Amino acid sequence: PTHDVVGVGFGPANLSLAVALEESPAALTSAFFERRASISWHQGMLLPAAKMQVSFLKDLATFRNPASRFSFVSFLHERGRLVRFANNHDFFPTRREFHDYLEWAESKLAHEVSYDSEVTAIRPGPGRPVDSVLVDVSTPEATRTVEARNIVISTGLVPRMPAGVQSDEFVWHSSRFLDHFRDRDPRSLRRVAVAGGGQSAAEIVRFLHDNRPDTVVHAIMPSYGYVVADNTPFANQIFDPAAVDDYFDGSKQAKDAFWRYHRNTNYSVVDDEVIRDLYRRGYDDEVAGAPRLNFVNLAHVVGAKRIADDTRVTVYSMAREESYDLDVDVLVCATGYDPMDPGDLLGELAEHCVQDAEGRWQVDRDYRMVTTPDLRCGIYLQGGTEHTHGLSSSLLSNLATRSGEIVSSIERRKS
Amino acid sequence: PTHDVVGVGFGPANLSLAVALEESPAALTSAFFERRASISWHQGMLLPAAKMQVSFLKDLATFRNPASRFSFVSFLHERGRLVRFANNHDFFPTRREFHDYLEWAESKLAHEVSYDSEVTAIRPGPGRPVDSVLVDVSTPEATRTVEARNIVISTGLVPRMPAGVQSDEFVWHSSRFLDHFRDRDPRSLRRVAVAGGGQSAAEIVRFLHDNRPDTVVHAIMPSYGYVVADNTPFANQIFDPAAVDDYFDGSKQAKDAFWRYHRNTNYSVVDDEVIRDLYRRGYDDEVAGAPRLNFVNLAHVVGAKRIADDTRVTVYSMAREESYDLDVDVLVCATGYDPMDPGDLLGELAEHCVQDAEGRWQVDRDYRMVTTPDLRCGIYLQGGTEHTHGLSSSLLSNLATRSGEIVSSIERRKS
Amino acid sequence: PTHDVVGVGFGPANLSLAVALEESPAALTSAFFERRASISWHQGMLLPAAKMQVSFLKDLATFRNPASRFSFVSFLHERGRLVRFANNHDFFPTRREFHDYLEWAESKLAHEVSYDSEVTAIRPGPGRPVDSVLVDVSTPEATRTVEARNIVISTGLVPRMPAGVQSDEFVWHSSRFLDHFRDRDPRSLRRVAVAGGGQSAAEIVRFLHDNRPDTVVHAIMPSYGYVVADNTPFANQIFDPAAVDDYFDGSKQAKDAFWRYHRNTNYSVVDDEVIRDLYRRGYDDEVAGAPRLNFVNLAHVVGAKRIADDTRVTVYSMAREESYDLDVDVLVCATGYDPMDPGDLLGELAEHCVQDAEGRWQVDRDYRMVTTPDLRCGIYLQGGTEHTHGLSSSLLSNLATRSGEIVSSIERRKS
Amino acid sequence: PTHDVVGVGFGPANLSLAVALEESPAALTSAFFERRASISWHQGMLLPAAKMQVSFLKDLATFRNPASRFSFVSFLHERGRLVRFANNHDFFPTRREFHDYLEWAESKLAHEVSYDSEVTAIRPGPGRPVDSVLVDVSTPEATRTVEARNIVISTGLVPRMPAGVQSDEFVWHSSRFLDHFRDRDPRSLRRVAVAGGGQSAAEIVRFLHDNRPDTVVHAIMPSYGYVVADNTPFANQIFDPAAVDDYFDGSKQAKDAFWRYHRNTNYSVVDDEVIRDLYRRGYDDEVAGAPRLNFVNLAHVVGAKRIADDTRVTVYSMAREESYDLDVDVLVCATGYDPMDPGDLLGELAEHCVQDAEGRWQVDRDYRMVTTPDLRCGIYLQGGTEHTHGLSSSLLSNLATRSGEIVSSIERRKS
Ligand SMILES: Cc1cc2nc3c(=O)[nH]c(=O)nc-3n(C[C@H](O)[C@H](O)[C@H](O)COP(=O)(O)OP(=O)(O)OC[C@H]3O[C@@H](n4cnc5c(N)ncnc54)[C@H](O)[C@@H]3O)c2cc1C
Ligand SMILES: Cc1cc2nc3c(=O)[nH]c(=O)nc-3n(C[C@H](O)[C@H](O)[C@H](O)COP(=O)(O)OP(=O)(O)OC[C@H]3O[C@@H](n4cnc5c(N)ncnc54)[C@H](O)[C@@H]3O)c2cc1C
Ligand SMILES: Cc1cc2nc3c(=O)[nH]c(=O)nc-3n(C[C@H](O)[C@H](O)[C@H](O)COP(=O)(O)OP(=O)(O)OC[C@H]3O[C@@H](n4cnc5c(N)ncnc54)[C@H](O)[C@@H]3O)c2cc1C
Ligand SMILES: Cc1cc2nc3c(=O)[nH]c(=O)nc-3n(C[C@H](O)[C@H](O)[C@H](O)COP(=O)(O)OP(=O)(O)OC[C@H]3O[C@@H](n4cnc5c(N)ncnc54)[C@H](O)[C@@H]3O)c2cc1C
Ligand SMILES: NC(=O)c1ccc[n+]([C@@H]2O[C@H](COP(=O)([O-])OP(=O)(O)OC[C@H]3O[C@@H](n4cnc5c(N)ncnc54)[C@H](OP(=O)(O)O)[C@@H]3O)[C@@H](O)[C@H]2O)c1
Ligand SMILES: NC(=O)c1ccc[n+]([C@@H]2O[C@H](COP(=O)([O-])OP(=O)(O)OC[C@H]3O[C@@H](n4cnc5c(N)ncnc54)[C@H](OP(=O)(O)O)[C@@H]3O)[C@@H](O)[C@H]2O)c1
Ligand SMILES: NC(=O)c1ccc[n+]([C@@H]2O[C@H](COP(=O)([O-])OP(=O)(O)OC[C@H]3O[C@@H](n4cnc5c(N)ncnc54)[C@H](OP(=O)(O)O)[C@@H]3O)[C@@H](O)[C@H]2O)c1
Ligand SMILES: NCCC[C@H](N)C(=O)O
Ligand SMILES: NCCC[C@H](N)C(=O)O
Ligand SMILES: NCCC[C@H](N)C(=O)O
Ligand SMILES: [K+]
Ligand SMILES: [K+]
Ligand SMILES: [K+]
Ligand SMILES: [K+]
Ligand SMILES: [K+]
Repeated sequence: PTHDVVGVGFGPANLSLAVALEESPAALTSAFFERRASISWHQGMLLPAAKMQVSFLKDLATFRNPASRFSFVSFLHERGRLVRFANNHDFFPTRREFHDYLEWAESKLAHEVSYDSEVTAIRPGPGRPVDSVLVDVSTPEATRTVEARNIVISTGLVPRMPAGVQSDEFVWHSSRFLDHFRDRDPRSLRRVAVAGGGQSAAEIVRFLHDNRPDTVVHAIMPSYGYVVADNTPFANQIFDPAAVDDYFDGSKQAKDAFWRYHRNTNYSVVDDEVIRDLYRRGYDDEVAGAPRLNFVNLAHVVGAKRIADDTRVTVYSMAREESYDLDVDVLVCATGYDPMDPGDLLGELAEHCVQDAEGRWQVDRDYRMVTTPDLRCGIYLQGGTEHTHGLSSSLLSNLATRSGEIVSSIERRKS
Repeated sequence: PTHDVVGVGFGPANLSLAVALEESPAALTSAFFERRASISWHQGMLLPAAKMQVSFLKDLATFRNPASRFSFVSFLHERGRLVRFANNHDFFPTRREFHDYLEWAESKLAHEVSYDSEVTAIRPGPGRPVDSVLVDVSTPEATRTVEARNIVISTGLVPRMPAGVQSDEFVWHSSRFLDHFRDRDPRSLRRVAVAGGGQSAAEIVRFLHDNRPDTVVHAIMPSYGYVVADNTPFANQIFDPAAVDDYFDGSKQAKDAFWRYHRNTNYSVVDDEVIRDLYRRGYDDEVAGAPRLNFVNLAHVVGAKRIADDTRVTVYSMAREESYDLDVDVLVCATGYDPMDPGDLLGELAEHCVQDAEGRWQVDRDYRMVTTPDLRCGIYLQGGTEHTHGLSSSLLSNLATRSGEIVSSIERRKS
Repeated sequence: PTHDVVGVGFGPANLSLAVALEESPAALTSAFFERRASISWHQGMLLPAAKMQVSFLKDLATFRNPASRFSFVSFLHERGRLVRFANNHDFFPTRREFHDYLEWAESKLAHEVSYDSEVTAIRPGPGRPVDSVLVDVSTPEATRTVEARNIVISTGLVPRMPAGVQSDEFVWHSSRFLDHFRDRDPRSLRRVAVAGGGQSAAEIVRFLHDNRPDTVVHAIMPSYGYVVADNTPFANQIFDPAAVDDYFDGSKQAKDAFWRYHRNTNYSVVDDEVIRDLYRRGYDDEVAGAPRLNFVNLAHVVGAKRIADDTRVTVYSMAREESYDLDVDVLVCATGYDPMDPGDLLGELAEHCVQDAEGRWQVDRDYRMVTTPDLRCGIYLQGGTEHTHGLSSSLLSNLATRSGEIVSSIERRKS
Repeated sequence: PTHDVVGVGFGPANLSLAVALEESPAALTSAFFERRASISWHQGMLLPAAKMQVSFLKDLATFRNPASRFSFVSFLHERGRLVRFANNHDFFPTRREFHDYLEWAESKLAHEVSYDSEVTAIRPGPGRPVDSVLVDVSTPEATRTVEARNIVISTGLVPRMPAGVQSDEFVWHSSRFLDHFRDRDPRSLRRVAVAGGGQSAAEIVRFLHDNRPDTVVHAIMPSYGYVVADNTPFANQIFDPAAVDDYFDGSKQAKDAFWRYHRNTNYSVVDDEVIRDLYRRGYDDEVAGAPRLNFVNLAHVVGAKRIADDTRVTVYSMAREESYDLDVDVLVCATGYDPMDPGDLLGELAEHCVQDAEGRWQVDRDYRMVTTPDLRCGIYLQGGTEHTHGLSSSLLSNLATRSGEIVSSIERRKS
C-alpha cells in the first residue's frame, strides 16, 4: 500500500498539511508519524503568562481558506469563547489556548495520526530511478516500514547550547525548563542564572520573579538590555505570503538585506509588554529595598561546572574583557535553537540532494528539495528553509499558505 | 404569490436577515424593499477618518456561523486585503471599508433586493383571523402590493433635532452633514457651530479642524467636556448575545440598572482616540497662538434664526443660567436619533398589537411583536426593541444572532 | 503662645499645607496634629500592584511652584530613581512609591509634626467676638490645649458600610483589608466575597486572585460589569485648578451637570488596566477549566451573619428581585467612603457656622467656612467641600493650589 | 579681557552649558557665538506633526538640578500650559513647543548671546605652552577676536547626501526640506521621491501625504520596510547618564556591542506611531482605489539629474540587481548626518591634540580633548564624541549632566 505522501513529525506545520489535505478536493492518501504520545508544542515553555507571538488570524488555514472549519475562530466558536475573546480585543491568544486549538483541530481531523512512532530513517524504494521512499517507523512494540511517493519532513528546531556547556541535572536548555522545574523542590532553586536576551530568557526570568518572592535571578546577556521585537506593520510584511516570493526570487544580496534589517523581528528580541513588565518589577523591588533581578549585561556564559551544592557558572564580561565565576543553584540556557535539518533522516537519499555554494540544501519554490534525476520522489521541507524561503519558514506565520502549496505541488506531479 | 417573509428596509439588519435566510436549510421565500437606490449606510457621516465602533468579528454572520461566506474575513480575503489588515492589528475597520463590505455581501447574496421601493403601508390581508399582510410598495414608475405571512421591519433610526430648532439651509442634522457640506463652496463655511457631545459631534469637529486651517468651530455641549465611551471588556458584555437574555428576562429594575450604569457604552460618549486627537489639536493651536476650536461647555443650543448673512444660534449657559447669541455660517446639530418605531407603517394592524404599561410595543424574545388572536401573521422588529431587548437592539453588535433567531422563529411557525 | 494656624490631621492635604507655609515668604506660626504614629496614607489598601490614580505632576506643590524642593521630581532625584522612572514612561507611580514620597517630604519639612496626638475638640477662645479657637489635643501620656487664630481641618474620609451590615471579625471594610488579611492564616480564606464595583473592589479581587491559586472569589456589584474610569483629557479638566472656579461660581444647575456627566471620573469606576487584567485572569481560568472568579452582577449585599464557621452573606438580585444566601469565610465591603465633615470636631463653634438650603456648610472660595459675626477666627476645610468646590476636593488633584490659596488667605486676613 | 570659556555655536548643547554656568556658584566668565540670527533648531524639519523623540524630563537641566528655573516644567508653568500638558498624559512634547522652550530659556538667561557671529577659526594664544586660544568671530559688519582659557565646540551635525548626489534646486537634503518647500508653488510638487528609511524620511512622507491629496510619493529605502525605533526601558538605559561611564570605561569590544545591539535606538529607525500612521494612510488609499504612496524597498538612490521638467532619479534595486530611472519633480534625501568634527575649526591647534589608533580625536571623560603639554587650554566637545562617550553624544538625552560636568571640569582646572 503506497501512500501519496507521508508526514514526518506532527507539529503545527504537518497538522496544517493534514488540514490542507482534507480540505483539498484531490484524493491523496497520507500517513503522519509523531514520536511523542500526542501533540506537544513546546510544552517545556508553556509558562503561565506566555502569549502567542502571532495574530490569531495566522492559524492553520485562514489565509488560504477564509471559511475553514479548522480556523481559530471556528475553534473559539465551538468552545463557546468567541464572544468572550472578542470582548478582550487582543489579537494574541495565550500559548496555552493555542495548544488547545492544536489538539482540537487534530481531533476534528478525519485522518488518524500515528503517535509514539519515531521515524528512524528514510531509504530509497526499489528501482532506478527511485519513484518511492521507504520510511522506517519505530513504535514501542515493533518496527515497520511504509512506502510513499512523497515525504514531508517537519521535525522542528533543535536546541542550541552555548559553546562550552552541556545539558545537565543543573544546566537546562530553556526548551526543557518546565520539565525540570516542576520536578524540583521550591527551596532548591533560590538562585537561578538565565543566559540569553531573547523571548525565552525574558519569559523565564519573568516567571521566576513572579513564582516566588525570594528567588534571586541573574539574567546574563550580551546586549546592554533587552532589545524590542519589531512587529510594526511595514516590517511585519516580511512574514507575508507574498514576501516569500520576494525573498525566494531575490538575489543573495536582497536575501542578506532581509536579515540585516529585519533580524530583530524574530531573533534575540523580546515582546514590548514582557520588557515593560520586567522593568516595572525591577523598579518596584528597588523602591521596596529588596532587589532580586540582577541584569548582567554585555556578558556571555562560557562554562558551567558542579561544585558541591553549587552550579558554578563562568561569565565572560565584554566590558572588562575577563571571566569570573557566579554560584547559583541552576543555570538555564535560553540560548535559542538551530534550524531543522533533513540531512540526518535522509541518510543515503541525501547523496542525491543537490547543495548550493554554501553547503545548504537547494529547495524549489514549492518547498521540494532539488534532486538529481536519479531520484524522482518528492521530498518537501516544512522548516529548514530559512536560506531559500526566509524568516517565516520555521514560524506559524505562513502555515496555511505553505501547506496548501505543498498539497497542490503533490497533486500536480501526480496529476 | 405569498411570501414567507417580506423585509422592510435594506440596511445591515435586513442584510444579515437575507444572509441568515440563504444560509438556513429552510426553504423560505422572501422579498426585500429599500427606498434608496442602493445600500446607503449613514453616508452623510462617512467622514475621511471615521472608524467602526464595533469589532470586525461582529459582522453579518460570524457569531452565528464561524465559517460564513459572508464574514468580514471572507470579504477581506476576496479583496486581497486580509494579510494587510492583519498586519495592522486593529479590530476596528474604517466606516468606509465596512460600507464596501455591506455592498460586497449584498452582491454575493443570491436574492435580488428591490431598490427605489418605498414601503408606504402595511395592511391586513383577507380573512379573520388575519393570516397575511399586504405590503404597499411605491416605486418611481408604479405602485404595487405584495403579500406575506411575516414581515420584518428594519427601517432604522430617525434624526432628532433640538427642541426649538428646525433643519434648514443653514441648520443641518449631523446625519446629513456631508450631503450639505460638499454642496458648499469652501470659504463660505469659515464659522461653524456644532451642537452635541457624542461621537457624531466629535467626529464632525475633528473633520472641520482638519479640512481647512482657518475654519473656526464652536463645540456646544451640556457636559464639561467629552465623556469617554466605555468598551472595556466587562462593561462590553452588555452587547453579548447572552446579555439579550439577561436584559429580556430581567425585571424592570434590572433593565433600569443596565441603562443607569452602562449608558456610557453607547450614548453621549466619544471614542478615546477621537477625544485624544481633538485635545492634541487644541493644544498645538494654543502653542501656535492660533486657537480655532472653542469648547462651549455646560451649554445647550435652544434656537437658530437666519439674519442676513449670519446663522444666529441661541445658546443657553447652565453656569450663568442665561441665553446669548452666537453668529456663525452654519449650525450642525449632532443631537442624536430617536429609535425605530413600527407604528406608522403598521396603521390598521396596530390595533391588534399589544402595548405595555408605559405605552410601548410588547415584543417576544424572538423579536416578534405581541398581538391579539385577531392577528396570526408575524411582525418582527430589527430596531425599536431597546425597551425589551436592550442596548444592542439598534447596533451592529448582534446582527448575526438576531437574524438567525428570526429566521428560526419563522421556520418554526411555518405550518 | 497663639499660633496663626493649627492643622488637624496630617495626610497629604495638610502636608501640602505645611509645604505651602514653608515656601511662603509670610512668617506664619503653625502646629500640626496627627493621631497616628506617623503618616499613614490608606495603608490598609497598599496592595502590591496598586497604582496612583493621579499623574506624578500632581504632587505636593508643582502646579503652584514648578521648581519646588518638595516636588515628586525632586524626590526621585534624591532617591537616585529619576532616570529609571523616566525610562519607564509612565505618569502614574505606585501607591507604595507615593507613600514613600509623602514620608520623604515630611522629613525634609523644617516644621516638626506632632504625632500620636488626637484632636478631640475645638472650642471658642476667650472674648466676643471670638478671635481664636482652643484646640484640645489628647496624647498617650497627657492632654493639652493650644490656641490658634485659624484652623485647617483635613481629617479625611470616613468608611461607608452597606446599610444593615457592620464591621466585624469576618466583615471588613476595604479600608482595613490588609490590616485583617495579614493577620489570618492563608488556608483560612479560601472563600471570599467582595462587595462593590469600584477601584477598591477591583483591586482587592485582583490581589486575591493573584495571591493564592485556590482562593474562590465572589465579586458582588450592582452594575452588569465594572465601569471604566474616565480620565481622557477633556473630561479630566474637571480636576483642573481653574475648574474649581467654574464649579464654585456656577449655578446649582451647572454643579449638578458636573456630577451628572462626570461622576464616572472618580466614583464607582475602575482603571482600564485593572479591568483588563481581571478579564484576562477570568478568561485564562476558563481555558484551564478552573474558574475561581464569580462575578455576581446586578446585585447588592444586604446582610451578613456568622453561622458556625461560615460568614453568611445575604445577596439581593435585582434581576430576579429576590434575596439568597452566600456562604464564604470573609466578606470584604469595598463600598466606599463618606466625605469629611467638620461638624463633629466643631461642637460649640458650629452654631456660628452658616448652612445652606440643603443643610450643608457654606464655604468661601478660599476654603474658609462662612460664619456669623460671632466668629472672627478662620476655619478652613481641606476635604468636605464636594458641594462647594467640586470633585477634586478630596483628591490629590489640587493639593498644590488649594494649600497655597489657604496660606494666602490666612496671610491676607492677618493683614 | 580673557574669558574663562567661549562657546562656539548656540544650539541646545551650548544653551544647557549657559544654564549650567548661571546655576553654578563658580564665577566664570563666558561668551557664546551663534552664526544664525537666533536659536534655530532644525527648522527645516519643523513639520506640523513632528514630536520630540525624548521625554520632557530630559530638558536643559532637570537630571542635574531637579528644581531648575530652566526646566521644561518651569516653562510650561510660565506659559500657563502645565495643567493642560499634564492632562494630555504624553511625555513627548511637539518639536514646535520644544523650540519655544529653547527660545524661552535663552531669554530667561542672564548672559547675552552674540548672534550673527560666525566663528571662522580658533588660533593659539601667545606664549609656550599655550594657555589661551584666540577665537576669530566674523559678524556682518566687522571681524574680531576674543581670548579664552577654554573653548566648548558645539556646532552640530553636518548633512550627509548619498554618494554621487549633490544638493540642487530639485535635490534637497531633509535638513532643508521646509526651506525649499515653502518657496514652491503647491501645484509644482505633484511627484516627490524621498530617499531614506529613518525618522526624517518617514516624517516627510507623512507630511507630503497629509499636505495635499493628489501628491504622489515614492519612498526609496534599503530595508524591506520601516524598522521601529527601540525606546523600551532596558534598551533605553544606553541613554542614561551612568551609561556614559559604562561606554567610556568599557573596552572597544564592549563599545562595539553597544552599536551592534542598540543602533536601532537612534539610527535608521522610525517612531512606532509614525509607522502606524503611514500604514493606515496606505491602507485607506487602497480601499479608496487611489494609491499615492509607493514604497520602493530594498533599494538605494544612486543618482539624480535634471532633464527638462523632470528630476531623473536613478534607483538601484538590490532584488533585481539593476538600476532604473524614476521621474519626479523633486528628490528629497533624508539620508542622515555626519557627526560634529572639531578638526576644521581647530586648524593649527590640532597639532597639540592627540588621535587614537583609528585616527579619531582622543577625549577625556569630562569631554575635554586630549592634548600635549604644549597646550594647556581646555578644548571641550559637545558633539563628535560618539566614539568615546556613546550614542547620547549628539542627542538631547544627556544635556543636563554633560553641561554640568564641563562647567565643573573648567572650575576645577582654574583652581
Ligand atoms: C518556546 C518557543 C521557541 C521557539 N524557537 C524558535 C526559534 O528559535 N526560531 C524560529 O524561527 N521559531 C521558533 N519557534 C517557533 C516554533 O518553531 C513554532 O512555533 C512551531 O512549533 C513550528 O512548527 P513545526 O511543526 O515545524 O515544528 P514542531 O512544532 O516543533 O514539531 C515537530 C514535531 O515533530 C516531532 N518529530 C521530530 N522528529 C521526529 C521523528 N523522527 N519522528 C516522529 N516525530 C518527530 C517532534 O516531536 C514534534 O512534535 C519557537 C516557538 C516556541 C513557542
Ligand atoms: C453616524 C452614525 C450614527 C448612528 N446613530 C445611532 C444612535 O443614535 N443610537 C444607536 O443605538 N445606534 C446608532 N447608529 C448605529 C446604526 O443603527 C447602525 O449602525 C445601522 O445603521 C443599523 O442598522 P439597521 O439596518 O437596523 O438600520 P439602517 O442602517 O439605518 O437602514 C434601514 C434602511 O431601511 C430603509 N428604509 C427606511 N424606511 C423605509 C421604507 N418606508 N421603505 C423602504 N425602506 C425604508 C432606509 O433607507 C435604510 O436604508 C449610528 C451609526 C452611525 C454610523
Ligand atoms: C484606597 C483609597 C480610597 C480612597 N477613597 C476616596 C473616596 O471615596 N472619594 C474621594 O473623593 N477620594 C478618595 N481617595 C482619596 C483620598 O482621600 C486621598 O488620597 C487622601 O488621603 C486625601 O488627603 P487628606 O490629607 O484629605 O487625607 P486623609 O489622608 O485620609 O488624612 C487625614 C489624617 O487626619 C488624621 N486624623 C483624623 N482625625 C484626626 C483627629 N481628630 N486628630 C488628629 N488627626 C486626625 C488621620 O489619621 C489621617 O492621617 C481614596 C484614596 C485611596 C488610596
Ligand atoms: C530633524 C532632526 C535631525 C537630527 N539628526 C540627528 C542625527 O543624524 N544623529 C543624531 O544622533 N542626532 C540627530 N538629531 C539631534 C540633534 O543633533 C539635536 O537635537 C540638537 O540640535 C543637538 O544639539 P547641539 O546644540 O549639539 O547641535 P545644534 O543643535 O545643531 O546646534 C549647533 C549650532 O552651532 C551653530 N554653528 C555651527 N558652526 C558655527 C560656527 N563656526 N560659528 C558659530 N556658530 C556655529 C549652528 O548654526 C547651530 O545653531 C536630530 C534632530 C532633529 C530634530
Ligand atoms: N511565547 C512564545 O511564543 C515564544 C517563547 C519563546 C520564544 N519564542 C520565539 O522563538 C524564537 C527564539 O527565541 P529564543 O528566546 O528562544 O532564542 P533567541 O531569540 O535565538 O535568543 C537567544 C539569545 O541567547 C543569546 N546567547 C547566545 N549565546 C549566549 C551565551 N553563551 N551567553 C548568554 N547569552 C547567549 C543570544 O545572543 P546573541 O543575539 O548575541 O546571539 C540571544 O540573545 C523567537 O522567534 C521567539 O520569538 C516564542
Ligand atoms: N490605587 C488607588 O489610588 C485607589 C484605590 C482604591 C480607591 N481609590 C479611589 O478612591 C475613591 C473611592 O473608590 P472606592 O472603590 O473605594 O469606592 P466607590 O465609592 O468608588 O465604590 C463604591 C462601589 O460599591 C458599590 N456598593 C455600594 N453598596 C453596595 C452594596 N450594599 N452591595 C454591593 N455593592 C455596593 C457601589 O455601587 P453604586 O455605584 O451603585 O453605589 C460602587 O460600585 C475613588 O476615587 C477611587 O479612584 C484609589
Ligand atoms: N522629530 C524629531 O525629533 C526627529 C526628526 C528626524 C530625525 N530625528 C533624529 O535624527 C536622527 C537621524 O534621523 P534621520 O532619518 O535624519 O537619519 P538616519 O537615521 O541616519 O537615516 C538615514 C536613512 O537613509 C538611508 N539611506 C542612506 N543612503 C541612502 C540612499 N542612497 N538611498 C536610500 N536610502 C539611503 C539610510 O539607510 P541605511 O540604514 O542603510 O544606513 C537610512 O535609512 C535619528 O536619531 C532621529 O531620531 C529626530
Ligand atoms: N516571532 C514570531 C513573529 C511573528 C510575526 N511577527 C508575524 O506576525 O507573523
Ligand atoms: N457604540 C457601539 C458599541 C459597540 C459595542 N461596544 C460592541 O463591541 O458591540
Ligand atoms: N533618537 C532619540 C532617542 C532618544 C532616547 N530614546 C532617549 O530617551 O534619550
Ligand atoms: K435557504
Ligand atoms: K515661611
Ligand atoms: K519634619
Ligand atoms: K527636617
Ligand atoms: K554662576
